[PDB]
Amino acid sequence: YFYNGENGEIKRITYFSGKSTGRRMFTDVAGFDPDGNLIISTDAMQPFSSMTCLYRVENDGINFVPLNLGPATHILFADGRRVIGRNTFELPHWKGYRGGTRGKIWI
Amino acid sequence: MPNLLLNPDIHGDRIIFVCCDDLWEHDLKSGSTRKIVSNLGVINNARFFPDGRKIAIRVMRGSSLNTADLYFYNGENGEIKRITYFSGKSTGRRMFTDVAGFDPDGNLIISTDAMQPFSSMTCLYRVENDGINFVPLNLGPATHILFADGRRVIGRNTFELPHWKGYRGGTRGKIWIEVNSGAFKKIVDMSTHVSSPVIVGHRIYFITDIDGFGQIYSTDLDGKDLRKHTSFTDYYPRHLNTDGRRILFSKGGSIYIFNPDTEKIEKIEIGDLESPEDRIISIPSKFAEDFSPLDGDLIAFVSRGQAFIQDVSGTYVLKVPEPLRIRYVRRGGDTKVAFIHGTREGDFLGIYDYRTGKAEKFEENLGNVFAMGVDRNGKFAVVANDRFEIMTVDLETGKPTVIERSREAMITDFTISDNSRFIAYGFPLKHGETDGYVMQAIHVYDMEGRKIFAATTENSHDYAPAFDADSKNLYYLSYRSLDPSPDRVVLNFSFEVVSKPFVIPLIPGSPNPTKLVPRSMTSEAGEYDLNDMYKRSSPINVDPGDYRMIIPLESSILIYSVPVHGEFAAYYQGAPEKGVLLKYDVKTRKVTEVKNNLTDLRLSADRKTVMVRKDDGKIYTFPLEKPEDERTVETDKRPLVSSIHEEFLQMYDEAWKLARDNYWNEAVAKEISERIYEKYRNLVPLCKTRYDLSNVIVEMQGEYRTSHSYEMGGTFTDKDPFRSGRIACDFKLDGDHYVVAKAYAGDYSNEGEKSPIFEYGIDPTGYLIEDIDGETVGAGSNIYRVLSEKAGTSARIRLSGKGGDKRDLMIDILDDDRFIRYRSWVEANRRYVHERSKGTIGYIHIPDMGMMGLNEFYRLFINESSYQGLIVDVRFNGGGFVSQLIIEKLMNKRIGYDNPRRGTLSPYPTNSVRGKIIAITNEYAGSDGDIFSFSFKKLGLGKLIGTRTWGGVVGITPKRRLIDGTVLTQPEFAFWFRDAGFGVENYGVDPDVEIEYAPHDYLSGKDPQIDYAIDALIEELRN
Ligand SMILES: N=C(N)NCCC[C@H](NC(=O)C(=O)[C@@H](CC1CCCCC1)NC(=O)OCc1ccccc1)C(=O)N[C@@H](CCC(=O)O)C(=O)N[C@@H](CC1CCCCC1)C(=O)O
Repeated sequence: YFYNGENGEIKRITYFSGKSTGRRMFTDVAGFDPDGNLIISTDAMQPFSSMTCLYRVENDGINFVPLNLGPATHILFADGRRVIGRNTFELPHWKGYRGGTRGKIWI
Repeated sequence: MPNLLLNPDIHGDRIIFVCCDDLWEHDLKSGSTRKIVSNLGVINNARFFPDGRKIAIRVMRGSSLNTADLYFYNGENGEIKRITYFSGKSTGRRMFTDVAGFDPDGNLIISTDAMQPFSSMTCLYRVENDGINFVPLNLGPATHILFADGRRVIGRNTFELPHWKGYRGGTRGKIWIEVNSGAFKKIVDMSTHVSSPVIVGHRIYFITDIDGFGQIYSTDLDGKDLRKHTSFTDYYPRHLNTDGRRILFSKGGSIYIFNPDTEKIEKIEIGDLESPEDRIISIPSKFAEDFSPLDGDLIAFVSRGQAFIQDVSGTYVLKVPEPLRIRYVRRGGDTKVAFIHGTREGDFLGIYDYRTGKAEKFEENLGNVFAMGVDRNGKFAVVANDRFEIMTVDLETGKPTVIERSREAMITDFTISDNSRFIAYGFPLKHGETDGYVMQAIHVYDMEGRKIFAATTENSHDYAPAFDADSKNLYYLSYRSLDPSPDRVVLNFSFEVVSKPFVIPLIPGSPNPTKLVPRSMTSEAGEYDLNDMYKRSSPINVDPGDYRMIIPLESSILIYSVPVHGEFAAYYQGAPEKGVLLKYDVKTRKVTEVKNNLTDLRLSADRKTVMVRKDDGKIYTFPLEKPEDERTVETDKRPLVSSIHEEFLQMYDEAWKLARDNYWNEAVAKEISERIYEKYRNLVPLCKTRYDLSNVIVEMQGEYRTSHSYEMGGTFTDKDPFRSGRIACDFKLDGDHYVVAKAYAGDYSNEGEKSPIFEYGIDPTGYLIEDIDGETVGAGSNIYRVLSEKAGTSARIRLSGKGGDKRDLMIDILDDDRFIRYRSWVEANRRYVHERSKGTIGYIHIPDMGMMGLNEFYRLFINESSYQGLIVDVRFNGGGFVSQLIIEKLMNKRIGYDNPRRGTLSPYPTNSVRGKIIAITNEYAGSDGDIFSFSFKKLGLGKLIGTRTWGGVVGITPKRRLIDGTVLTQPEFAFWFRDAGFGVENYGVDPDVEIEYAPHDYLSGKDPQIDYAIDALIEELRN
């Protein structure tokens, strides 16, 4: 949903009904592109839940443009460069995790 | 766009108010606004405590905001807590169970009728321990309570009356004040209504429209030195509140401040606060109506102004492509359907084809349609409007053609012959202009020749016409088989089962088919002839009863019957009428039951499909041939989609249109309507919630400055109604245990008239309540909340009486105990009157002029009518329409007696009062209550004692709802009294002898009105 502190307006942007659990709260905000557009991360239109692919939100949810960057949890922009966070969500249920799904950052 | 702000309160620089049904706070200093409490339901009042820390809040729950209770908010820790579990009943104009004020110690004083017999009895109570105990102030009904110099100021009926601007009736706001350190004096009693009183310094500020518009006034603690402080013209100011320095209020959706010292008023700048999602989802069934069977086993229906074509399953659903307000939908072809589209200008006929998609929409205005049918051949349609016209609209061209016009009521009961040549319908008529009854005669219009024929005579009520497949006979029903049924309580008789079916052969010489006249012994083959057909009428050998529909078939007749029943639930609770589908075999002449538990029925075109509604509220469909195979119609599979603002604009325009089209005085309407439309329409867009819209609509209704402009029903919240656990007892917190202060009971042998505890053979009075359902209640556990949590079930209650009297019972925890309190009160007054009059005066009380009034009146009349004197108490009488029936009995003069060889005298008439009668009435008796009071005087049945009555006598009979189900009312029936005209409206009735009931009279515990009545009668009984 979008909240506008200017007029107190609230509005639903996605109707993907993304599936989520305690440790995989998927379908969330990924980051914002240089133009100030919201980039979300969801697996709603994917075969596997782990495939939380990146999309650019347009017209308050009218259309979604895929960034085709693969599964990602965070997306940041530095000097026109794309920073990508893979599986970079919190893992409170497993402190000291050192397995293969551990968070990693590409650039 | 901004919001609609309202009902504010102030405390220094902080200002709390309502927006989108939630509670907000604004800081005058910083200029910041924030929501401090939400999701509690609909909040309409918030009051700052003295320390400005806590806040008493009133919230409404239940779909139509029929329930209310109070909550405490603590801005210190953000704590929220429910204080009352009274589940006070409330309506739009009587939002009772609210904050009354604060005593000098800083304690909250509330006003509620929760533990009273009448809703108007909003008595004052001091809240203790967050709702653990409630101490009565015994000051009588009050809306506001203020304290000045140790003196008590009392506001009676001082709540806002937006729905009735310029009100000058007997229930108008008035202010009393204490003077003799215990006595009260009325100090503010203007000709018009006074509301929202407050005190700043040593002056009382309030609102009134004595000058034609709402303004803020003030006077001293003596109701003297009247001053006018404002000169508004845009909207009426409301909800005055203060902190001792400045006055706060709202108007036209904005919040203002008034500084008494400066006499300057300023608007607070708050700006946009909240704008929720506009596109909303609804449950089709909740607002569904006009369910109808189509071809190919399909279903059509209307809901929230939308229309749909679906399969019974509700799996394949099509929405008709048409803007808001589709009043009706009717089968018009294999894949075509006709509909009535409503707009601000009126109603229009439209056609749609759910196969091709085409959907033309005619322009010919039909007026306000209330009935619509289409011929079986799909060429024309028949329509009825509020102009009392019946017409045929060409389904091709669109041109309407009026057939006939009634001058009494609408022609909504009609049918078209299968060969599309005849149109039969009930035609309301009257022999005389000032006739008391409206007759109805069936008429038959012939498309060829274009002439109207009379199917029946005009001496009773003929209805439910129906043609047979071959179009050779016209069957119908009528209430002509007169036979009285005896009344089991009162000497009386009425026509209960006088409905019987009849038939008329369209070909002279042809006999009544149900008669089974051998074909070989008759010579039909004649030709159509509708002349003098009412002479060929013939009854069908079916026992009388109460039939609503007759369906002729090949070798049987289907008849919809309604068994005789009481009207109480239907008149108040609105419960639907239970019917059953009967079958009459023409051959065997035997009758059987095809289906029961019906509350509505519709038949398809081909007479093969049946669609009904049962008492469980669900819609069903079964083939007429095999009624054993019925299916349930589902419509909640696909959500209902709409836009709040578009619906709101739609709803406003209709409320406004109804108010104008139904106002009793046509002349005034044209001016009033056109003058208020724009002003209030500009506030609609500020409305984000249902309640918001309500605030705007009611204010525009008040513009008609008349009574009976109400708003009932509709969906304001998805919150469940507040619950309250009752066992007909009054609790008093004494020490650390709750004690039973009072145990209510009226007639022990009657039903539902006593605390459920009595069934165990003990009077709970004086007893201590240890625990309920194993849980301890007392200084720590709120008994009310506990009870509330058991409402509707039986719980174990440990009791303790004098000595070691220990009880352990499974008491029924009632959801409500008002009636019990009421009957207890009546029986109490009855005893009092008997005792004080030394057994020479009777007592009766009429709670209203509806079904309950009838019950209560005869309940006592049969035992109190034969005393030397009689007191007919009509205080708090909410009206209805049976006053005339009551006056009729009281009118009877005893002129003889019957002497039996063995037994006692029998008076003639039986329903005759034996001696002198005196009537008691107050400012809470209105409508038929006003009528009764005025009539009692005029006819000189006795003296009228009390206080001027309500003053609203313009009847209402709603016939249209809002897409959200709201039921608006419009004063459509102006009551004209001989030698007084409409004078009673906006004034009420003056009693021969006025007897106030001051706050000190309640403190003393004396009923000055009933006492005067007794004494007065005793004096008249000396002759
Ligand atoms: N059919 C029903 N199920 N309900 C209808 C009852 C409505 C009612 N009014 C009254 O008794 C009036 O006296 C009347 C009186 C007149 C005047 C002229 C012509 C005809 C009748 N009657 C009336 O409105 O109804 C019927 C009628 C209409 C057209 C033609 C013939 C009969 C009335 O509501 N009264 C106020 C009276 C207040 C007062 O006494 O000061 C009231 O607010 N009563 C309740 C709340 C309500 C509101 C609506 C319905 C039920 C209860 C209260 O808070 O005390």
